[PDB]
Amino acid sequence: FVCNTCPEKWINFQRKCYYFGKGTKQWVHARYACDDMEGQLVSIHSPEEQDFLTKHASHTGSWIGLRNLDLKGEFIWVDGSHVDYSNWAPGEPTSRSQGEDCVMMRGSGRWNDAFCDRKLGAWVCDRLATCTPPA
Repeated sequence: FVCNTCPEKWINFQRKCYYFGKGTKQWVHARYACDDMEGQLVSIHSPEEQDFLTKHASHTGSWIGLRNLDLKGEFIWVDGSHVDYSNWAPGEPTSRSQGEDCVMMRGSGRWNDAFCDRKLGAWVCDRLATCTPPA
């Protein structure tokens, strides 16, 4: 059993599928775009997953599945997972909004807090990879 099979217009990495979305859309507005295309906004859990994303990343920044609910201070991924791997930029995560503050990836791959209503050029979708029959 291996997971290399990817859907149309999606790139494989380990056991995940990544869609490098393009188009002027705000955070929650790109979050729902992932859903319709049978996935979710990218959950970054390893330095390897990050460097792959840094490789295919956009020059003008990309949206990622990280959102704040300060009422805790901390951040949560869209898949319900907490923050393991952290690629914060200098000063980050200092909420550039109090509470609800979404996270975006730069060209450098470095995360920074951004206003929930920022109209960004790109976003990164992700789903698990479709499995392989036995050898």
